[PDB]
Amino acid sequence: AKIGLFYGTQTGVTQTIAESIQQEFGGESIVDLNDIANADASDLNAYDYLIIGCPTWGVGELQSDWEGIYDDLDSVNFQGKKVAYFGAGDQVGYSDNFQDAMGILEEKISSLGSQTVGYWPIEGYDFNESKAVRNNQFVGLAIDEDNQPDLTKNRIKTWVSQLKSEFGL
Ligand SMILES: Cc1cc2nc3c(=O)[nH]c(=O)nc-3n(C[C@H](O)[C@H](O)[C@H](O)COP(=O)(O)O)c2cc1C
Repeated sequence: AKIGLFYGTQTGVTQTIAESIQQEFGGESIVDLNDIANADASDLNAYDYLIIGCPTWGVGELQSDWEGIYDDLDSVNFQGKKVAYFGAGDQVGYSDNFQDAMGILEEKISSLGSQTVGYWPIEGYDFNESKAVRNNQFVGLAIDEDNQPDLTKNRIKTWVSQLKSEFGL
């Protein structure tokens, strides 16, 4: 596929979201699903369009598989690549660290020469702080199954539609 989606998950939510995103894009012929846990950093080189999925754990911390591969990221060719992000978080229980993981990954990967695409509005959420917010918008799709599970489907639908234009589909 032209789009490589790499996700990490602890309790499975981010994987379900990744599968739904793949489905919304048109399936396996359009998006390849890859669990970062089973990947080498070089695996990301095979795609020119990437989607990075990661839930926030601990207190504003990276999901462990992403945490473990983080230091290998700078060896990857992200030069000029369009990268989109999504994450699972809990805005009620972690209002000061909502979606921090996605923010941490985007800060790192964008500093490696990539172009972030897929910005998302913060208005549909209620939180205090997030490392995933740059000038009043999320750097990617924020999903919250803990507090807003009923909004997930339409958010993915809307975001993928937005991404298609931003990627070139
Ligand atoms: C112990 C614990 C810590 C968490 N820490 C955060 C956090 O700092 N920020 C946040 O947005 N969500 C936080 N969450 C919420 C998770 O990101 C959320 O439950 C998500 O659905 C987990 O996704 P996963 O199943 O892909 O691992 C935490 C949840 C638990 C149970």
